[PDB]
Amino acid sequence: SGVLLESQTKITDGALHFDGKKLNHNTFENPSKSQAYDYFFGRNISAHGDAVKPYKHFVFMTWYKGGKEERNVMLSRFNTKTGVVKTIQFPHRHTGFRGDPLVGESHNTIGLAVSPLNGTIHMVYDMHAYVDDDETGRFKGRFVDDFFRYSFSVAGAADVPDDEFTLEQFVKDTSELSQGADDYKHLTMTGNLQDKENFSALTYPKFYTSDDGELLHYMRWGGNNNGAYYFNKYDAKNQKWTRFTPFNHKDQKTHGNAYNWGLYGQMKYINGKLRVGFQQRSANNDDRFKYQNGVYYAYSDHPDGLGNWKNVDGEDMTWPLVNSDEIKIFEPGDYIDHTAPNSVHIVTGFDWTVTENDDVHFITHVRSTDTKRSDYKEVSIHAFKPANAVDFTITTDFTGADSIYTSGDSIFIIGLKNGYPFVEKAKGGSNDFEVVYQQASGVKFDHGTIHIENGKAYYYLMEKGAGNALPLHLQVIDLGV
Ligand SMILES: [Ca+2]
Ligand SMILES: [Ca+2]
Repeated sequence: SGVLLESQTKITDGALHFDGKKLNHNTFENPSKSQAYDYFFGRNISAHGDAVKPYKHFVFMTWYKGGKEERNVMLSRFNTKTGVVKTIQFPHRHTGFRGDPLVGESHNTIGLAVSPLNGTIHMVYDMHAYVDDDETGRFKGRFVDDFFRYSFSVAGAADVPDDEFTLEQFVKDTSELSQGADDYKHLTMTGNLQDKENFSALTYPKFYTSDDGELLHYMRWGGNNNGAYYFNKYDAKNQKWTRFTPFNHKDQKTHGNAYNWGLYGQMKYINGKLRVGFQQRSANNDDRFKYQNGVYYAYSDHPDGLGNWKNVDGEDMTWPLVNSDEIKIFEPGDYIDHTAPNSVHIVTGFDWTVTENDDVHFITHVRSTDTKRSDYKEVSIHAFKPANAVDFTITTDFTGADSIYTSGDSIFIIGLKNGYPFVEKAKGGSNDFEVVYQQASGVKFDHGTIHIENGKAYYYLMEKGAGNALPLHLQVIDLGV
């Protein structure tokens, strides 16, 4: 298969991880003050999200400093030629669920990008739909002037010698809203506070690099059954970003739709175009879908995504989008025979990709909402349209996965099995997966996050262990393509 482990490097002994108990609506205001670190959603916050990016012979990695009492934003640069790892500790510390640092908040990843055009570094972090509000608000005024958190460096910072890779490469907030001399968090990416409302209430920072070396970024507004993707672009010449522009309208019921809907999926820049693939969550609570339904896909012929959107058949899409029917590919709910209200459960197991040969691939998963019914049904689905085919092949002869990747002529499933990375590989446009790599010895891992580039998988991993300060490792896996 050609798949092999090319390197494994320890990046730190102590990154943040939530080792306490899971809280809920009833218990989150009384978190543990002892050594263990309670959390509200999941345990993962380091080596999680868009936190690993190669750049020339470097790999940059973000993480939160471990120890429940530490939690600083960290940036590490790994020189793959010399083996040196140099780390910058930022003043901002994870602020936790709704701003209480005693409750870990796994949405609040540290997204990362490096511009190949001027060597600037960009980080957006510790965000979950925050806004300006006051003591009576959901956030109790804890994010005033600080609801969007962006740090960035001067030009060329990515390439400085190790001795010079320091917090001094990054630009302080010196605006009228600066919180002090250690404030490295900018409220907008445009450099203009007049835009701050355009940066309000966002979650999930994710960066891409265009084929021309331009950085793209998108985030999600809202969530649940009323959400939207917003994207913007980096102007390297002026060292600032554009305002966010929507893929779809929020509040769709006020823009001409029968219902509001949310989006569960990803925008991705693939094959030289901004594209999107998702399952919707309609606000309709009377149809058969308790949560998500459908598979949806579109791509833009505009270099920055500003219009000229099309569905998989090349038909023009209303933009910003209002009615998801325009770009629907198929209905995974059709693969289970329940029809009563809320009887069909679709949440986990969705992802999509497009290969360099233009094969289109979706994976998803569907089960009965009622796990106790005697006619319980559960299926994983692989839908793919080979490069030259007219229609999608849709099959349940598939074991399911949380992600799908592509490089060269192949698609990949990459994850952990019993704590060890594995790789499954298939030809693009096919369902012929085979396990081609499986680590079998060494320290085991709790979780990780993957970036594909250069025909390699950069697998940024947290080692298994007790406590809330655990080691991080970078594995570089050659995918044999
Ligand atoms: Ca600030
Ligand atoms: Ca529904």
